[PDB]
Amino acid sequence: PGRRGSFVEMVDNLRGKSGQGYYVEMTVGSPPQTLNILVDTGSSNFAVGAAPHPFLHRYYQRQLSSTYRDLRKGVYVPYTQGKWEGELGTDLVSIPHGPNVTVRANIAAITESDKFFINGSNWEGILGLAYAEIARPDDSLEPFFDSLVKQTHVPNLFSLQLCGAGFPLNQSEVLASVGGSMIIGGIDHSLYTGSLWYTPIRREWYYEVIIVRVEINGQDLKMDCKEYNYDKSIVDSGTTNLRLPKKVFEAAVKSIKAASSTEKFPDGFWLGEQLVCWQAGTTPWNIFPVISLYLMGEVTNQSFRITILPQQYLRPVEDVATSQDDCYKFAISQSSTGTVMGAVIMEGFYVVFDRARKRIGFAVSACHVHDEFRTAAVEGPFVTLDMEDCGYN
Ligand SMILES: CCCCNC(=O)[C@@H]1C[C@H]1[C@]12COC[C@H]1CSC(N)=N2
Repeated sequence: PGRRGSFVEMVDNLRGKSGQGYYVEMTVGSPPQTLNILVDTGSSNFAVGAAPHPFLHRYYQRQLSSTYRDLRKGVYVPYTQGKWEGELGTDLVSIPHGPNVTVRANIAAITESDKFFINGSNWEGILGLAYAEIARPDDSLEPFFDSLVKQTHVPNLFSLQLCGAGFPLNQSEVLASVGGSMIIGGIDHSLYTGSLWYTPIRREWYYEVIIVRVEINGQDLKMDCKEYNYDKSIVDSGTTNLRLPKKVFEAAVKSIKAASSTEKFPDGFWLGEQLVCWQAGTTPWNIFPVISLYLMGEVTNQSFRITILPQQYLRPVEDVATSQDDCYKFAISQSSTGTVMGAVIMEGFYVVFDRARKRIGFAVSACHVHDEFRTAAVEGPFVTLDMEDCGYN
């Protein structure tokens, strides 16, 4: 049967890019205040700018909302690279290009921040879509999606199609361009090709999954599979890169260098710091390998694989000079906090966060960037033993 798209109201409701994030329009308060909000599957707080900042064009004004409720509690949120503090409260929240519902949700009103708001990102707050376990200050602060499901008939599922352009966009071009879809409460069949394959959510905190095998151009990286999930593996729309645990990063980079060895790249490129450029149109995609991550399947002793191209893991960037060159950064980098399947990975795939069934679905995205010779893939099944042993305790 031909694929029908059943959620037209929500298709094309995202804007942005992998480097700065993908965001959805939301409203907060009465009367509604419109804000652009980062879609973040790697955290669990709804947190919005609530005071002037050089990089905010607008912010939540609690004093103008008749429905604002003060929870009389502060929150201090330090990250590795950035921090903010704010004040907890609740208010009525809607998503204009979303389900036609309004819910009362927790909001962290951000009053001070450092290196959080990004100059030119276009978003004024973040929607943490992960579970209560990792909410701040503690798990009693109900996340947005939990509130939405509890207060409405919206099914306990959302799905994300993040659409990378495959070339740079400036702030203006991001504003004018569609960057993908967040389908709240369903799966839109127009957004993917081939089959959806599902991996279990190992535990409801992050969206944690288990990787059971890694290949570079079909060659097994051949590490003990626990290494791939040390100390966890998560799916995170709020991280740019594919991040890999240090030892896995070292082994993968060695293999990717060997596969691409017909051209020598400087250390700064492999470290994700320095851009590389080619004359317009001549990017040598074919010298770079595909990367396959095998995920635990839902059936005992079965796995499936997702395969990405260099069109996913090479992130388009503007030249530091003035040129018509096509330039990129290497968007795989090291982690000391486990594997992070970030935006550049998610751009390959339609990703179904099936909370109801405690599983994450992957299918090839209808908007993934590719060439005439190769496409991203989602394929299975494979016979794979002892997959639970790949999980780190
Ligand atoms: C692709 C977007 C790039 C910029 N990302 C952010 O600003 C993320 C909103 C933060 C946080 C909020 O908790 C930690 C912090 C870093 S990792 C994460 N998933 N979320």
